[PDB]
Amino acid sequence: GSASVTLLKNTGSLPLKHPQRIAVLGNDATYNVLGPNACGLANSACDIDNLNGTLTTGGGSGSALSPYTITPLEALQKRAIEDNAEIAAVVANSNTTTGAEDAIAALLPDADVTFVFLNRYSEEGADAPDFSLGGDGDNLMDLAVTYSSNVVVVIHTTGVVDIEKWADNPNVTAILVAYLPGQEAGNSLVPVLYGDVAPSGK
Amino acid sequence: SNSTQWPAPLANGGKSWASAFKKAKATVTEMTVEELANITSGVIGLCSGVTGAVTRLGIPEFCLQDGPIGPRGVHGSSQFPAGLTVAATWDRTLMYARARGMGQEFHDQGVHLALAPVTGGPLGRTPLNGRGWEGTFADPYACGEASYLSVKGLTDAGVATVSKHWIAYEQETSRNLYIDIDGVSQADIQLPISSNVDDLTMHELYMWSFAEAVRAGTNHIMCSYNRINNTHSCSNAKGLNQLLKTELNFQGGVVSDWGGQWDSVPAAENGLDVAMPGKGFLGALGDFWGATLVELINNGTVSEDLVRDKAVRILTGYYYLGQDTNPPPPFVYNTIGAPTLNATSGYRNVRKPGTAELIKEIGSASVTLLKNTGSLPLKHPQRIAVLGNDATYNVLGPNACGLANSACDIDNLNGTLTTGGGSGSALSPYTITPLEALQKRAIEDNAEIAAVVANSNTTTGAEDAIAALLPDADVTFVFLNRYSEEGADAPDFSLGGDGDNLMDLAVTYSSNVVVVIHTTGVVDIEKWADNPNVTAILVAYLPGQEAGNSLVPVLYGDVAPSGKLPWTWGKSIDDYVPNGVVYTDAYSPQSNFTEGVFIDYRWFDKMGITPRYEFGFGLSYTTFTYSNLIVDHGRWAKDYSSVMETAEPFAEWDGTNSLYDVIFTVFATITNTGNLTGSEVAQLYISIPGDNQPVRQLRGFDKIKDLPVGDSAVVTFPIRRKDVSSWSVVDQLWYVPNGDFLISVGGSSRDLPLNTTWTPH
Ligand SMILES: *[C@@H]1O[C@H](CO)[C@@H](O[C@@H]2O[C@H](CO)[C@@H](O[C@@H]3O[C@H](CO[C@H]4O[C@H](CO)[C@@H](O)[C@H](O[C@H]5O[C@H](CO)[C@@H](O)[C@H](O)[C@@H]5O)[C@@H]4O)[C@@H](O)[C@H](O[C@H]4O[C@H](CO)[C@@H](O)[C@H](O)[C@@H]4O[C@H]4O[C@H](CO)[C@@H](O)[C@H](O)[C@@H]4O)[C@@H]3O)[C@H](O)[C@H]2NC(C)=O)[C@H](O)[C@H]1NC(C)=O
Ligand SMILES: *[C@@H]1O[C@H](CO)[C@@H](O[C@@H]2O[C@H](CO)[C@@H](O[C@H]3O[C@H](CO)[C@@H](O)[C@H](O[C@H]4O[C@H](CO)[C@@H](O)[C@H](O)[C@@H]4O[C@H]4O[C@H](CO)[C@@H](O)[C@H](O)[C@@H]4O[C@H]4O[C@H](CO)[C@@H](O)[C@H](O)[C@@H]4O)[C@@H]3O)[C@H](O)[C@H]2NC(C)=O)[C@H](O)[C@H]1NC(C)=O
Ligand SMILES: *[C@@H]1O[C@H](CO)[C@@H](O[C@@H]2O[C@H](CO)[C@@H](O[C@H]3O[C@H](CO)[C@@H](O)[C@H](O)[C@@H]3O)[C@H](O)[C@H]2NC(C)=O)[C@H](O)[C@H]1NC(C)=O
Ligand SMILES: *[C@@H]1O[C@H](CO)[C@@H](O[C@@H]2O[C@H](CO)[C@@H](O)[C@H](O)[C@H]2NC(C)=O)[C@H](O)[C@H]1NC(C)=O
Ligand SMILES: *[C@@H]1O[C@H](CO)[C@@H](O)[C@H](O)[C@H]1NC(C)=O
Ligand SMILES: *[C@@H]1O[C@H](CO)[C@@H](O)[C@H](O)[C@H]1NC(C)=O
Ligand SMILES: *[C@@H]1O[C@H](CO)[C@@H](O)[C@H](O)[C@H]1NC(C)=O
Ligand SMILES: *[C@@H]1O[C@H](CO)[C@@H](O)[C@H](O)[C@H]1NC(C)=O
Repeated sequence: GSASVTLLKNTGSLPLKHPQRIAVLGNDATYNVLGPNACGLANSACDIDNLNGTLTTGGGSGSALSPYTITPLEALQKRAIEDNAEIAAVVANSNTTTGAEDAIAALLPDADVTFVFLNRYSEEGADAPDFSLGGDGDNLMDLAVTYSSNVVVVIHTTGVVDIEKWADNPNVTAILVAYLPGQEAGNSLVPVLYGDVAPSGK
Repeated sequence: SNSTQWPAPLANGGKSWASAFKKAKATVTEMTVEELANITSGVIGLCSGVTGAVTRLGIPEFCLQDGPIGPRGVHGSSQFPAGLTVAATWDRTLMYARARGMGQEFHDQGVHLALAPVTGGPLGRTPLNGRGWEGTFADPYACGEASYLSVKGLTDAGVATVSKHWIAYEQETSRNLYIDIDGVSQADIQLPISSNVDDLTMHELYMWSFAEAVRAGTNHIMCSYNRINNTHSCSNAKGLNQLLKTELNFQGGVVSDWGGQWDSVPAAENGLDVAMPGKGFLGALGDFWGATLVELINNGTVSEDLVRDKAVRILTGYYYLGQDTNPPPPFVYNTIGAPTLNATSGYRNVRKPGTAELIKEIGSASVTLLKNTGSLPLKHPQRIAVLGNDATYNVLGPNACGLANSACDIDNLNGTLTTGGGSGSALSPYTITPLEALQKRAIEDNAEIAAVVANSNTTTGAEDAIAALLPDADVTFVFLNRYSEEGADAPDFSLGGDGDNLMDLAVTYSSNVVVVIHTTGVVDIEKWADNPNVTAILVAYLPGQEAGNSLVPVLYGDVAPSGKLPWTWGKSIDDYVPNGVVYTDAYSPQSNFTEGVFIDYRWFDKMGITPRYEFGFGLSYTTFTYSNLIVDHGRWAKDYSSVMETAEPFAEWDGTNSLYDVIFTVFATITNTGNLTGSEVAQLYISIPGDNQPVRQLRGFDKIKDLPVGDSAVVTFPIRRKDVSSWSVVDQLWYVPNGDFLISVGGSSRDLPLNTTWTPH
């Protein structure tokens, strides 16, 4: 994970120093709400709108079960606590959950950094129709750039996605792609974000 | 109502605030009328309330800030466990340290007056009370002890306390704070519930805790929203002028609850000293003093001296705590909220090293084991299932529900209930979720762990995920909660969100279900409490920010559970004091406290009703055997320790003595007779003789720490003169009655292996 996470954009926001107020966005930052193995033997049987959490692997016969997932939020919070900082995550569906937009609007302005975790599930037996982000990713980004000027994007994905609407936004200070990191998702990522190891994936 | 019958005595400064009073006189003596009205009424500011400055005389604005778990609406602080949770520790060291820590965060955030603690209002009379959780024990003695130490902690940090809510504030329904915006006035719709309380009940039940608060040196007291005998508490002359200011000899200021003042002139005469919020909250909650009191004084209705005594009471605390020569810093957060106040916020980090660890410790000292068939402590389980949104975060963030933890949608998944709703809440820098802490330990054991943390009823596939996960799990944890808030009482004991459904599913698919309850009060677990698939039940109350990491070490047996219930857990709401909350549309709603002193376990004991889990009940991973009860009448001692003195009359007074002298001490021995190290909260109950008297009253507790297997420890209970007395209605004084006092000692209110009789004069 640490050797592969790929830094695509950085205007000087990374590595992080010791930020004191940290905002997180996206269900990808936390657990599948039905459990890491809820989608079944092929990681492909959860409902179309289910919040699957961190995309640690793809769908179909080349997936596998997981004894746990070390979520980005957990790993970010651990480091926040070491710096005596505050951290808060909006991890619901930003379109369909009552109060989610307002919660994001109220959270992001005072944060020193805001992390948006995006994903794009794909699977055996079908091709992706386009490069569009999975779930509410488009809307998370739209909201993130509206309410914050230090947005750091992390993408867990099976392939290339469409970030054309935001990659040249002056409020997106950094972008990374972490691909499909397996069970150690958060703890492989956070040391790169905080500069313990320089990213080296390409 | 009658302030000729019940006149207002003048502040003199009492025992510890003599130099402070002297300074207060001097400064007040130089003030104009303009200036008396400025400090005696609230003004617009960033704090919950702000007094007007006396800026000619160098006297700044006092920040009055919520609440009883620490400064509310503030970033850069810690979320402490609620009062209910420290109560469950039965640990005086933790009660003090908790408040001392809140205290430093209050002072360092720039707060002069903390709107805290809750010191016996509500106490309380109903287990449905929305904000009962803000208090501590449902018992006058134990509430009294924790009240003393809470005020002491806050004052020792340099923050003045406003102990609340005086008095008989025992329901949120129809509390009816005064509002008067455009047309709609609360005066036109419904008066506040009237608590109608006899003289004995008021003395032996509700005043007890406030008497301890006064003795610890509360600088101020908040008068409550309810009426008493159909007169508002904030303008009750019997209440404020006589009972508090004469009999309790209270030398500090009475601060109105926000909308607790309804009159101008009765309030001024009958004991109120500060009008809040004043110009705050758009003047909407009444603005009955300010320029109106300026007019009332120099047209002859309200005495000038009377209003000078009010400002003296306010300023005493200022000088006593050294706020003149060691001022607190600027308060930098907008805690009111737009659109009511449009103002920006700065930032200040106030979290000290040690605070996080203390909060953790309070959680581990309070979590209360109610059922154990032998599944706990855990060994090294390899497949772990977790049920409940309470096991993880609020899906919108820890603070999503706003400045009072109460603005989230009715169906929002709020995560771990680490605190309650309302002005007693506080923001959180993070939450250490139960799931996070359980997973950390599972990973140490090379185990696997999966949580279903969605709403189990409304989320597609949630029920099927649960059914597929549970059968193969070695242990299944179910996390449940029940949010309640200020401004409404719970309708019943039912669990919040999907709690009932989670339990039905859990017992269907697993025969090793461990239940953990985060709650503001008693909940209904009757469907599942006797199901043998439920191998253990624990109540964790409201643990604050360190929820998960306080809990898991108990579950895994690094520390034995040690907390005990601070109220009674009855099988049904119908088993409690009747008319616990009165719902009516009648203009003048009435609550008659016809039960008298018999609330919580006193009611249960008198009516012969067995609770599921009694007052003072909690299991350990070991057992304690009691022996060798000793009453040492030679072990007496004069009351020197208190910060302030009351003037409570009593029969045995001779010039020398006090109602709070310790007149004997009782001792007992506990031996750890199980197979693991454990702490034990020993308890002492006394049956005071008399007519219509409680079967048992708590008069002592002592927590022995980490007693090894086979070892013994001596447990110690000082008994004050007041602890053995009754209030005489005829003679209007306390007295030690004649007859037989049974002194009972053991591990709970219904497990008392040791007893002896004491017969006085
Ligand atoms: C809300 O409402 C309630 C109900 O109205 C108020 O409760 C009342 O409170 C007052 C105190 O302000 C009590 O007054 C005292 O009453 C004494 C006599 O009591 C008997 O009176 C009637 C008989 O019809 C009954 O109400 C009482 O019955 C109740 O109590 C008994 C005993 O426990 C129970 O068994 C019953 O079931 C009832 O619950 C009594 O039978 C009276 O002696 C006393 O007078 C002394 O004190 C006053 C004030 O200091 C002096 O002015 C006066 O001169 C007397 O003092 C002299 O004598 C003594 C020695 O005897 C000396 O020590 C003194 O130096 C002095 O020389 C007083 O009038 C009233 O009884 C009580 N009622 C109830 C039902 O509780 C609440 O206060 C009120 N609360 C608020 C906040 O407003
Ligand atoms: C959490 O995780 C969940 C899983 O655990 C995620 O849910 C899954 O999400 C995926 C997409 O993200 C979803 O995919 C399928 O949805 C339906 C299901 O029935 C299908 O229609 C889709 O397949 C079609 O579309 C693809 C792109 O357009 C295409 O590559 C694919 O081959 C297929 O198209 C054929 O079918 C159409 C006929 O209706 C034709 O119009 C089309 O041209 C293609 O025709 C070919 O095949 C036909 C046979 O049917 C044949 O008639 C024709 O001749 C020709 O050969 C799509 O794969 C999963 O269903 C969904 N799983 C569940 C259980 O709902 C979830 O999204 C994730 N959450 C988040 C937030 O990301
Ligand atoms: C009656 O109460 C009023 C509100 O408390 C008070 O007005 C306030 O006076 C204080 C001075 O104590 C001012 O505070 C600040 O003033 C400047 C602002 O740049 C600072 O340099 C100072 O350090 C100080 O912090 C408030 O600005 C002022 N508030 C308002 C709304 O005017 C009255 O003066 C009081 N009146 C009397 C007669 O005592
Ligand atoms: C999560 O918290 C919210 C408040 O932040 C709860 O919503 C309130 O619930 C009470 C009943 O206890 C209602 O009378 C209020 O009107 C609700 N408030 C709002 C603004 O809707 C909510 O019930 C909690 N969620 C769960 C699952 O218990
Ligand atoms: C960048 O963020 C600020 C608020 O931080 C917002 O006002 C501005 O419109 C944003 N700009 C873009 C291009 O998203
Ligand atoms: C005194 O001033 C008050 C407040 O303005 C006013 O209501 C009252 O009528 C005045 N005169 C009296 C009571 O004689
Ligand atoms: C207890 O759990 C088992 C499955 O492990 C189930 O068959 C049984 O019906 C349950 N019993 C009760 C009384 O809930
Ligand atoms: C409350 O008190 C009096 C008895 O003194 C009684 O007349 C009144 O009706 C009572 N109210 C209710 C609702 O029972």
